[PDB]
Amino acid sequence: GAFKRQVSSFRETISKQHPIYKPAKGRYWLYVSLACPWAHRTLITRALKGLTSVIGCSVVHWHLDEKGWRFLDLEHWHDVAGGIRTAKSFAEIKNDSQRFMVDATNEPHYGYKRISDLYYKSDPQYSARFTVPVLWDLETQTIVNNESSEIIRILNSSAFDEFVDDDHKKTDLVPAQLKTQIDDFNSWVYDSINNGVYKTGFAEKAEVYESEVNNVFEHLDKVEKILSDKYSKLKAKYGEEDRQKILGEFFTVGDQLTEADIRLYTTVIRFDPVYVQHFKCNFTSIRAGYPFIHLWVRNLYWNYDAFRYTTDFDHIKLHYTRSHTRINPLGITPLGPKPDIRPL
Amino acid sequence: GAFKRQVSSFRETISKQHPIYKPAKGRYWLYVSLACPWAHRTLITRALKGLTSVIGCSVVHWHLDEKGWRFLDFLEHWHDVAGGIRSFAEIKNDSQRFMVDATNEPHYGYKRISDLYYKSDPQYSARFTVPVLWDLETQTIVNNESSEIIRILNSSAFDEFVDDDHKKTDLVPAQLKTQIDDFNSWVYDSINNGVYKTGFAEKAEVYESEVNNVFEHLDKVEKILSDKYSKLKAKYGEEDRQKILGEFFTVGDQLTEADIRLYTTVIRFDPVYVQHFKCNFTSIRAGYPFIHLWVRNLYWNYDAFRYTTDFDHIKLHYTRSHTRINPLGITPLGPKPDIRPLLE
Repeated sequence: GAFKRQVSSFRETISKQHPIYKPAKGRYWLYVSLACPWAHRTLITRALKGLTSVIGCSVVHWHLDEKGWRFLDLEHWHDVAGGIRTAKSFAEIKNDSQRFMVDATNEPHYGYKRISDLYYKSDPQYSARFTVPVLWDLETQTIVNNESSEIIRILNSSAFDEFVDDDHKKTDLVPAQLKTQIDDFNSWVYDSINNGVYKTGFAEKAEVYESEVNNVFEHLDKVEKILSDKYSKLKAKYGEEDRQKILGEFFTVGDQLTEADIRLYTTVIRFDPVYVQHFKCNFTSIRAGYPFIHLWVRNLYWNYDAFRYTTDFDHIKLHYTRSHTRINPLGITPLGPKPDIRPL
Repeated sequence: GAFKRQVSSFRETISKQHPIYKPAKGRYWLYVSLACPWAHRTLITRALKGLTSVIGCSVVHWHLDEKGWRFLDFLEHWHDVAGGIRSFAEIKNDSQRFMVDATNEPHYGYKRISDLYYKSDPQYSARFTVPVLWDLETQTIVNNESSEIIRILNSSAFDEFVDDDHKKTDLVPAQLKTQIDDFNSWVYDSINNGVYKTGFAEKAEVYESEVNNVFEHLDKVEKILSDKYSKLKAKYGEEDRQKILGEFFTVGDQLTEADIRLYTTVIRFDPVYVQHFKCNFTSIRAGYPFIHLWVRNLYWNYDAFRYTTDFDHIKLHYTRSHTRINPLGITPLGPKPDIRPLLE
């Protein structure tokens, strides 16, 4: 009765040496959902690496029906969130809602209504799931890569350095000095937290649900310990009153913002708004039960534009509650918790 | 898509002057579910008024199927505060653990509470609800309205059969009667039944109206208790926690029926109503400090409350019986713990 995530099929890279996919401005596109934590990784990374004008973005609807992610039928393409803005209750919003630049964008290059149209163009024999994110090549009309862990490495690589400014080129979310630390952390966070919440919420037998939920909270406890130890050291170094200096080095790995933080964030920012109620990951919440994770996630959300302005809590809450009929059969979106993220 | 609770049909009383239903030991029986907050009112009141050996009790299974509450196929059990009732994945909906999932119906061997209803009135055609206050002599339902059963138990009706300490206990003192009734009225509509109008709503517009109403009224209760705590802190000093708590109640300065009626909802709120009925702006433990102190004082410090509160029956009943809310019948393991200790 367990959930098994399928392996992603499109696994190519972009580099000056690549025979097909070489770096250029105006060539590649990023198709995402704002509700998906995997695709969220790519949006955050695109922003932190200064690539919003280099790689355009479009956004599928938050409602996921049986035919897969769908679209509605320049300032937006090159925006951190593809131009989506949260509207100024959920009950009046139906699953077929058509608020252009609120629920979704269009697909601007071909007018496709379905993300499956891109998959079939790339591989007419494709037979797997039509997932987001998709890194798309406009020249060959193919999917370069649809594995979020690899897309973020492509984005952080030197590939696009000619087309970005001096400050962003220098940002390195996977420094060699921390690479074993990042890769370790990522491995167990993936299995027990990023994917752990899905193995918990999609379980169809309680035995699997219980095993997986225990494993989620056991690993949140590990993260919380790492952060608690780091906070102790920073408080000794700077004094607890100098909160600003403390937060400037308050990260999961090392003393700087890395990929490990990005990958954790996309799960943690969804945890209280969705995963507690909807995936039954409910021993406690981040805000009530995990002070150091809670501080860490609020620092990233409130103080980093790449996190705040790619985080759409309406897409998050509506996607899960409205799409997963075997969890929420009537599609009624809970109004709580309030607020979606507490202030810092 | 709104939930309209039926009016209870059996509304008679027991008294010395009554032509039919006079008080006696060994004559009346109380049939309950430990999951039901309405029936829970009657168990608490039965204990507080010292009536456990006067009025026997039997307990239906926590699983509620389409044919209604059911029994499984002893002196100490019948006269116990909870009828003798002593991970969830291993417990199936057809679980048959005698004295754990349910008791038997010991007078007639009925397998269904509907059997008692049809015995009393062969033309009955509403829902077969708990609690039931049953007369063994006429084989009828005296009263199936929890708000009236607790008045019967509190009345002078059974005073000849209890000790003097219990006889003097009065859960509806005259000086507080009107305030008890007025508090009870809005707590009923907005909290006791408010959580059910919220969780059983099948249209989002009704869900949202009712959930906002629940939290608006919990705010009202919290204000009452905060003001009362402030007065007690002045009367006694914050250090005298035992003297403060000895007067820390919803109406006046003593335990009343108003506390009992609020408690059966509040004790279920974090274990069930937050996740399952989507009453989730916040939780009691995180969001309502004065309600949280009040309910922990009742649970831990009054045996009539603690030893009638069965969190397995509570969690299993709701999550395993409400298929249109929880289609796969998977009981969340959290929140942990069911009720927090009263840490000073």
